[PDB]
Amino acid sequence: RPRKYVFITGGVVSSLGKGILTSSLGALLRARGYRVTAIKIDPYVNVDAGTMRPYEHGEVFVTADGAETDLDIGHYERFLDMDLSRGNNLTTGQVYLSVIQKERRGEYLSQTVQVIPHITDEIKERIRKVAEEQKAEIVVVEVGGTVGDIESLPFLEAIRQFRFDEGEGNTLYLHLTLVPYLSEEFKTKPTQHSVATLRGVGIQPDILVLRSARPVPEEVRRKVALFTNVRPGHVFSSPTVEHLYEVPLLLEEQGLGRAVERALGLEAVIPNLSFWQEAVRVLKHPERTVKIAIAGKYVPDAYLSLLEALRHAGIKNRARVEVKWVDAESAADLDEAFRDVSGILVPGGFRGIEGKVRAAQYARERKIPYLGICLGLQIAVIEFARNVAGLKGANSTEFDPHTPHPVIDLMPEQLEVEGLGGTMRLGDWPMRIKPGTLLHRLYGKEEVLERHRHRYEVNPLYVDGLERAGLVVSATTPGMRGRGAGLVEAIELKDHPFFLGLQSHPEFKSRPMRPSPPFVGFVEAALAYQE
Amino acid sequence: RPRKYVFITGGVVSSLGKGILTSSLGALLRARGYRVTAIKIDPYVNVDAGTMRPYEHGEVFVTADGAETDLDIGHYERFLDMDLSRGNNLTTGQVYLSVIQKERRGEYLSQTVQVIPHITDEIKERIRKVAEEQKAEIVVVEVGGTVGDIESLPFLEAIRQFRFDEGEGNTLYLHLTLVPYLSEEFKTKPTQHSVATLRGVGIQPDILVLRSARPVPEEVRRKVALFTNVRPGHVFSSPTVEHLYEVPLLLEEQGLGRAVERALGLEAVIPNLSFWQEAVRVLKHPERTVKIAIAGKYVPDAYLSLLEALRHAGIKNRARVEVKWVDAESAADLDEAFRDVSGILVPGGFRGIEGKVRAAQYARERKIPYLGICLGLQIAVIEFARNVAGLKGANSTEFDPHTPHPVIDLMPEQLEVEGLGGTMRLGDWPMRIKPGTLLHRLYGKEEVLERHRHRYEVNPLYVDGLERAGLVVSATTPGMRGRGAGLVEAIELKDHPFFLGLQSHPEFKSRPMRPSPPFVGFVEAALAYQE
Amino acid sequence: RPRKYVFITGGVVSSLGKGILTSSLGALLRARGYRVTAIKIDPYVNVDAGTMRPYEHGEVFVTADGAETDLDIGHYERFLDMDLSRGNNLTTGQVYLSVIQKERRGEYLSQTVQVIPHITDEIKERIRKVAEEQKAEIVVVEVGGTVGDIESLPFLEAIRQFRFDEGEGNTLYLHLTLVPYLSEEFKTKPTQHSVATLRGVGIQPDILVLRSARPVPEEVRRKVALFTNVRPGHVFSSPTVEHLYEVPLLLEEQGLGRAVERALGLEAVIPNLSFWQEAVRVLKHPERTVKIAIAGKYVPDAYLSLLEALRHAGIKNRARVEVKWVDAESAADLDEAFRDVSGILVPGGFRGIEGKVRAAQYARERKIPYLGICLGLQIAVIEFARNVAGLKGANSTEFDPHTPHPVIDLMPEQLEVEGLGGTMRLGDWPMRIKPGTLLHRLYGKEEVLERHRHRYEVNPLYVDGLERAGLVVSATTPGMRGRGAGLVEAIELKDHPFFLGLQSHPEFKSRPMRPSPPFVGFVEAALAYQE
Repeated sequence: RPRKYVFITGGVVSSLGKGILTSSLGALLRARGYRVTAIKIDPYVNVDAGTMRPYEHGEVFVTADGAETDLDIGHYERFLDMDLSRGNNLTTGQVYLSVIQKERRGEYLSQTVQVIPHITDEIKERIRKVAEEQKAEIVVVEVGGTVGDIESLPFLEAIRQFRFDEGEGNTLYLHLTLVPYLSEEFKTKPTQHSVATLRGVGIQPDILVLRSARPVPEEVRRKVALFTNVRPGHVFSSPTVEHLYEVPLLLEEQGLGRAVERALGLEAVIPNLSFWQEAVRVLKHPERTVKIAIAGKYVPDAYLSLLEALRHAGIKNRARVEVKWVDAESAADLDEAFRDVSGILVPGGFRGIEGKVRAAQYARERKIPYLGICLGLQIAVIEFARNVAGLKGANSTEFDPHTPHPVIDLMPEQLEVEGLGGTMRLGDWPMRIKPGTLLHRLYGKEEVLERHRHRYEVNPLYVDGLERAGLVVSATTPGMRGRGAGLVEAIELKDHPFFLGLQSHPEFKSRPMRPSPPFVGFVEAALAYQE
Repeated sequence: RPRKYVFITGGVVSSLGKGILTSSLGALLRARGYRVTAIKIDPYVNVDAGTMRPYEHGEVFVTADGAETDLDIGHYERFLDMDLSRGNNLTTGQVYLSVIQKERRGEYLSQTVQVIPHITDEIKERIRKVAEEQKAEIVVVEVGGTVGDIESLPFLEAIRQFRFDEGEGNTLYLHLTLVPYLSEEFKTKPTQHSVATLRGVGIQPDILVLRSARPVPEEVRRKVALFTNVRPGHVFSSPTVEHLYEVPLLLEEQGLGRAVERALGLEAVIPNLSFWQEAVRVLKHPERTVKIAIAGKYVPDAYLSLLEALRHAGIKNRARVEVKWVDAESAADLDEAFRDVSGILVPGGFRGIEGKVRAAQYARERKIPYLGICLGLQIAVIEFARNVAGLKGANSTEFDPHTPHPVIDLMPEQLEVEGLGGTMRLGDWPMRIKPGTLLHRLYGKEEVLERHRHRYEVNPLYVDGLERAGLVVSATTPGMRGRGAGLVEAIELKDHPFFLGLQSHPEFKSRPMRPSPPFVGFVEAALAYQE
Repeated sequence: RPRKYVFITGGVVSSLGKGILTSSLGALLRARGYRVTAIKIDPYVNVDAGTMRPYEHGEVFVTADGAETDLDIGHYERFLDMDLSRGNNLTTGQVYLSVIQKERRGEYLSQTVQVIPHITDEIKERIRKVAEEQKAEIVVVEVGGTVGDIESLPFLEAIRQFRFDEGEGNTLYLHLTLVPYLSEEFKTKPTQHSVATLRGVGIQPDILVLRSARPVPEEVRRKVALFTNVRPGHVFSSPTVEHLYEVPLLLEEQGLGRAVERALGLEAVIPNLSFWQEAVRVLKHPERTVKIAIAGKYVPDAYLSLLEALRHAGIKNRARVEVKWVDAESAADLDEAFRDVSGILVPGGFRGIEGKVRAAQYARERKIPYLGICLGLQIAVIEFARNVAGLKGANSTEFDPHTPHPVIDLMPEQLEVEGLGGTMRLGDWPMRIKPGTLLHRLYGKEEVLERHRHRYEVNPLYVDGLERAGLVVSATTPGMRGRGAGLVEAIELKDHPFFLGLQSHPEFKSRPMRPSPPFVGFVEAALAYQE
């Protein structure tokens, strides 16, 4: 059977929730039993999100294969419930670099190389290759940027060519626009202009989705349909909502799923959205409520996946997890700052370390549930080494390269591989959990995979000592490709309600349908502490 | 004083002679005493014309610095009478590669990199850097491609930004369009639409040039002026003409030069166009006429510079040089094929060698003026080695790598430099001419520079022998950067009216104001042979 | 000296307050001593607002010359403090009808007539003719509709042609756009696209005004400036405000006035905005506060000028006039409906009459200040005739054509003029006020002009009787062109704090700088009643 392509573009302005739209349509299609995948096109020149601030100006997601991508990929994995790869984040830098390298190597056999057809060919081929390896019957492609700008032009053209290449019934085009609401009057002029510009570059949308404060009434939607050339029944609303998980349920309700099936010539399949329905029920009507503090170094979307993991966890506990932001780098005031808190979470980063060290001490001495992710584990290791192992001024050579006790340092030279020096650990790394530990109790397995993004590890040489002082290493890595063999992956304390730290980013793999165990435990313990 | 920028764009269709327009405006400005330069923007992805067919689909020009550029650069050098560099041919591949390399190296300090402002900044900086090193007061920039297409978009935007960056009075914009002529009716609709699209991307042309079979009458030009927002006096004609050298004279006549001075706030300077006037006089009223044959391997624009050199030469001889194209690779029929010919020229290339070998033999035995360029010299060396030195099956290892006598082969290992193996000789190479020779008689100097583009040289080991058989080496190279020291640059025969060959491409440096000596001699000798 | 033209266009969406923008710029220019005028272009096909609902879907303003125009004209008169004519409201119907009539009469001398130049010529000529008769040095023209739509196209083209026709320095172009505000992020994409579309039709704005919830910061304004081709200092903000009168003060503050003077090559004049400053002071800090009820038949902008008159009045009384909307057509409940009210106003119309009759009775018997406009006077006449003159079932033949007492009926046949039958009275009509009356006390003159828009008059035959029953006719009309000679223009009662009715629409001539006397009295009396 023919593979189907659903393209999604945006108009008028950006920030209309096009990523959640892509994710929501992907979920609707999966709830129908199809094998699906999503590709995020980012018109920027960056080859990948590798040279960008990992938290600062938005979170940089990390795929199982170690790719550093745009945060939308995380939205896709969570809504489609699947592992994506670096091929799912296509950028201008990738496409142009890849094409330029080919002609310098003379691979274009002496022809003059141009945006069309060469850059556009490269783009389509990349879309098909990824869809091929992930064996998808339906692939949802989101074009980043805004129709009408210069950057997305090569991509709008590339996807326009799919209609002819794939044959009738195999491609569908959706365009998301902004419909400001004043009067109680909906202003449709901007979407009329956006669609007109779109047709100008050669694309006729099949389906329109109108972003606005509230749903666009039928009368208005019909008018938009007639002046855009789109069937009235193919114009939908995208109202602002309280919970993102409402989006798919809402879109299916209006008939977007039905419209897409038909437009693609697929026989109607009744979707099973029971999960989304229950998740939204739990979200609107929590059974309980507990607040936890995030002593973060970056107090938007810097912790997108993190906050998502907590939400997936609260649902699993039928509880609304309220988040308190504690600067941490801001001194002695830990009693008030953690008063109405029942759990303390220290997330990753790469400045305010000393402030976080204090947050861990307080949580360890006051018996407050503590979860440490990436840097969060290192901090707990650092403060433990100081205040329990008596290692004066213990630290990571990241913050203090001259510390007398580098309990945390770069990849030991003994476990390093040729040509990989100075490269952090990325993507899935195997983790061997220790039976009888808290970790083991949370996961329920001995071998699991968790994603990483860091270049500092617990110094092997200080392990024996820290363990004697009471620190527990509930997990390590048998290594990978002969690298980092034996490195500590998790730590915890026995005489404590809940004190756990992991070197990986478990938020990344967290899914609404499968909460990350470390977070499920954190929220659970937090509830216990609350009484 | 402020540097001035004159941008030139094209609309409706390509192939309107925009390159000659740029060149003609550059000449008009030079005839006024200004220090000028021209930059050719080629929207293609190729980093340079290096991986393209050197002759086949158009000639690839070579600058003094060894850059392989688009052929327009040659038009610029000839009309502006100056040496340009690789910085004068800007492409999409250069700009994107250069920007992509910078962000992978993290030089963009973690920001997200985009076409605007990063790709556009790169473009403007490249335009300014080149204009800086060549100390130009006025720089004419030609944007390749056609307004309305996707590829030139980053460049149209980059140059639009110059107006603000440079301040009032320092930038001017010209747009060339097609005005079809039916009825005796001139169709202005296409240029109305082109200009409207141009304004759409943010540029308002100051000057319009209308390409058409004949000049566009004042009535029509006025109408175009009013609907485009351009002053009536700033709309000019570009009629098809017999001789390209007529273009500048024609444009100055209508007042383009005057308009540009004013628009740039420069006090009127009366241009001295005496040279162009005389050259066109000689071209329209030749004193004599001689035909010569070009036994070329590529029998358009494959020999652009070559044909230009011959024209510059004919003018210096007050004679119209008619060119006969002899396939060469097509057997025994040399009497008819060279009947009404008074000179035989064998140009460069990298197939029909055996056919050319025959053309050289005939010209040597029949006392017919012979000029050999690049391969042309090697061929003459090959046929001489065979038929005069008795070297059976002598050849170049390029055509016969197994010949028993590689009289012509790759760069001898003794004269090669580390890391430069397999790289041909490019750009200016010093040539030491031998006194008393024909070469010496033509140039009138002992040391000159000529441009190269080839990876095969006369085998040093066969020189002594060939010289004893009567071959003369009237020039060699003291080398360059310790490479190719001693290589033969030219050959000739004593008992012959005119038999000369050079390893370089002397056409490249030929200028209308300064004909290349080797060609001046060729045409002169050709005339002698004619009687 | 040359006449100056300031054109104003709108983009992205309509409803951005472009009318108040035009009015506010007009006021800024008048505060500088210039003779100004404004022209409202309405792209609709209606020849004038004559066949449109006079109140229902927005108020239809009426000029001194009896023209029924769009409501913006009222905004212009109030802000520019001047009388405009029908030539100040230009529409598509006017322009096309006028051009079509000319070619049917063969006035185009057999040429083929087209939108360009014929329709466009007609448009420019109409703009100049009106500006001529009103001797304006600066004329502000507002183009209705939204750039990007089909209807305004002929007009955008017409005004583009002014630049060339008028010469340098005499025309200026402003474009108003929507800049949505999310994040605290201002979305500039829509205005970038709007301006780009504008340039596409051939116009380059000189000044930009950005409509948004709050003022657009300098950083954002600068970015918009660079991508639109507009000087940074020529990009302004138009934030939403509490009082419209704040707009001019705000725009002058940012420097719009300064920018316009300069752009038009006029030497800086310091504007006297003392009036606007004081009016806004009084509006933000009222001395007192009184609420009055409007028993209207149309309970938006249906009473634009009406509400404006009340505001001008409250300012003159240093009091905030709160308005209560009483349906009137909705029965016995007059005590609650008028509880917290200190004045009852019955406005014009042409259904719920019986409901209004009751409102007048209550206000007359309870000694509550009463002001009747147009129908409001007739109603007071009708209820007086019934409840005081004992004329059972008295009425207007408009509501009851079969009433036994048509105290109000159409223009008496005795006072009608040939060919004017069935045509209501429009524009200024002279009114002779009677000394010693309340009317006379309010105006302070014996002869004044007030605008009309109605076809029903008080029956002359019932006057004598009503006067004996206590009704006072404090004003009549000596007629006009021999029509309606002697008709009643106003009525009132002696034994009452304030009971006054006028047949004209005094709201229409009301100005912020000169409140309409009838309203000044109403608000004053209302305050008295309040104690």
